Amino acid sequence: VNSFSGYLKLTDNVYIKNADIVEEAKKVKPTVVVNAANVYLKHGGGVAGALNKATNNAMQVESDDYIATNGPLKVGGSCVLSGHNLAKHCLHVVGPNVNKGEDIQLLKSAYENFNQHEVLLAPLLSAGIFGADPIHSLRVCVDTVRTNVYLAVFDKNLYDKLVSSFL
Ligand SMILES: OC[C@H]1CCCCN1c1ncnc2[nH]ccc12
Repeated sequence: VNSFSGYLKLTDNVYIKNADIVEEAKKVKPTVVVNAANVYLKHGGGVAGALNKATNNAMQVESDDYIATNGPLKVGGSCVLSGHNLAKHCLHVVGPNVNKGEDIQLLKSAYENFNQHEVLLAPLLSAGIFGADPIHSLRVCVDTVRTNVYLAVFDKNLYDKLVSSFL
């Protein structure tokens, strides 16, 4: 039993909700919140920009030190950093950005990072400003993640479509 509330159960381990991931994290304080990161961990907009804003830019400061030490992530890769005031940890995961011409096949590799954590709060990878079809992203999530994932979809209209179209 966990403290996630109001989710629709899609499969044995994948749940979904129309919610602002920032407000969800602040309420639940999960062990792991997933960020929709880029390889440079520059958290300018979308999910990443909103989460970073909620940390008062502490996420960005920590991220800049991580990049200065380690260099950029790989598309499809991840790193674990602090969750600051939002969660114990933040798993920064890089899904492909279609608006950069990045291979959509790397979306499965991106979701594989979730399997290293027993329970996560997360957005749909490569959705929103990353330019991929959120319906496709949900399919890859369900077919790749085996651990318990609580998915937050900010747009109410998109949420209804993901549910109604969910096979
Ligand atoms: O709303 C649409 C979804 C899917 C794609 C990208 C942004 N989305 C988000 N989901 C959950 N929390 C969020 N906070 C800020 C953005 C956001």
